[PDB]
Amino acid sequence: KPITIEVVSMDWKWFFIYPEQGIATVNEIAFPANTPVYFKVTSNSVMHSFFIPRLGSQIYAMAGMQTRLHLIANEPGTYDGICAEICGPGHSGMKFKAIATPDRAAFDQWVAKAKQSPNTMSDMAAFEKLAAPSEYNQVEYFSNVKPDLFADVINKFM
Ligand code: CUA
Repeated sequence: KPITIEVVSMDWKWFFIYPEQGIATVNEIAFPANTPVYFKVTSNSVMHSFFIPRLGSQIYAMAGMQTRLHLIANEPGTYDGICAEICGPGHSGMKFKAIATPDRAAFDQWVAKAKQSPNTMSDMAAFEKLAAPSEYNQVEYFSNVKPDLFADVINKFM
């Protein structure tokens, strides 16, 4: 089973959503190796560029629209992610890490850990507070997420 990951590029950090499992994160994602991954991408501000050099994969993120990317990580390990288009002050620290696990069980562990988080992203005041301008954000998980947050974000521009 391929995993679907939603991505919202914010002013100088990446917000990730896992619609299926009901968890969200900041600057870090995990998923099984040799497994298909579908990234549904958008931006809540200016235009950014989602890039992962060691997988040779890239895609732009613009407000109001949804872009798509598909990929398979051939080997387990962490892969560095960067924002490849100048977008202001925190351009250089607008990075993320992707962890391709050795199996699904290991991926299901990362997820469980995410569910043990006290932070949630289940309302309007949570999302906009996160969206506010910050730089070099450290990893962060959210145990819950608003049911249709991706669409909600996009349609603010629609
Ligand atoms: Cu976003 Cu550089």
